Amino acid sequence: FLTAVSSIDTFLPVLNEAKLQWPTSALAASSEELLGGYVGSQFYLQDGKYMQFQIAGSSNRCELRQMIPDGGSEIGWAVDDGTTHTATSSIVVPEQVDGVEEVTIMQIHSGEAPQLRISWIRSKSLDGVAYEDFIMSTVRIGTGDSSDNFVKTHLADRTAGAMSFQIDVKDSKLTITVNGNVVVNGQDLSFWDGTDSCYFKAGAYNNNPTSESATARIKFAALAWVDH
Repeated sequence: FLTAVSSIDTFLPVLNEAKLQWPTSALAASSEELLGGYVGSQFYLQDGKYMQFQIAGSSNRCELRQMIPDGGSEIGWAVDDGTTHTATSSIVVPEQVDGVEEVTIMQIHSGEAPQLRISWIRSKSLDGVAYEDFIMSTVRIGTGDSSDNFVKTHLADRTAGAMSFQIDVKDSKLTITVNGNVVVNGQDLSFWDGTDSCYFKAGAYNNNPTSESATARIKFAALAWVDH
């Protein structure tokens, strides 16, 4: 059978601080439900150790959304609140099925927009360099959809093995570390000063697939939100 992620202890700390959105942002299961054995094809314990997310369809998701711990409501923090907000993970990104083109695996999001997406991307050119099968950051420095609103960075090429991530926000600046290596340091987030509705997300958010049936699949070996 499909084993529930909460059947082992590894992910209980983060499940106590998250709700699960699936298959859209409007349909969710509570932290209490996650700790209480929530399971399905979209979210189950794979290989006895991975919190595996699976989703098909354009702009569908299976994604954890940060919550106040111990049954609390939605969290909202600010990039300039003085606190350090940190999300860490260890992720196995398997080879993706044909038709899956981009999968957002971690975010900083607010009430109205994504400050940061970390995504696996099948193919994209950045600053006149074509990359394939890679991990990218997209940071919003504005609210519009023209390219000047974003800073996009090649972080790493996808590996067969687990890849660690750390996202740190402090004093309106962002640092991203991948496999222990800094890949973005001190990126400005001050456009978002005063936005007090920010929160972390992680899982699988399927962006711009070429087939509605192709299932994105992301395996988390570890995930944590922490505050300092």
